[PDB]
Amino acid sequence: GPDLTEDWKEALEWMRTSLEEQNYNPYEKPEYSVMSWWDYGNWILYVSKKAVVANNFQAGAVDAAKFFTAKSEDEAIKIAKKRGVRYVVTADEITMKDANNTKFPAIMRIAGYNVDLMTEGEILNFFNHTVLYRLHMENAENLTHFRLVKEFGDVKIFEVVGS
Repeated sequence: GPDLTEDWKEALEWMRTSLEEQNYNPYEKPEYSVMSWWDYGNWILYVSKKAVVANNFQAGAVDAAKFFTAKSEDEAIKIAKKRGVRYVVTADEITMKDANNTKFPAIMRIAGYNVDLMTEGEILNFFNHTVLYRLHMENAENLTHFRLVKEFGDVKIFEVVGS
């Protein structure tokens, strides 16, 4: 897809710098450190044994979709804990800010929802009850396992509490 925006590149650089300081055995290392909604074209530039992003594109997409569409924080944190993710990143693009410019329907599809059988109103209502809503729309104020730690434009970086 299209090249990542400057805010995204900056956010990714801030996280890489924060992760570069880590020292581990290579086996205690998390499956991957950053959970975000990737476009294959962008993801291919970051995948490596550094384990910043998911080794397998599809698995990473399903992980992120299940996480973002979760209705309970307990389900979301379970996914993040399993992969050992330290950062979760959101942006206006994956939310329902603009029904005509959103990747949320795609996220819903990957998560297994038949979004195409839903009205715009139903998709918005669904979105408002997700963990993604509580992250991006409320800056994790009502989430106990996630803390907003950095922002670059509308790209928000959340740190998993207890990772």
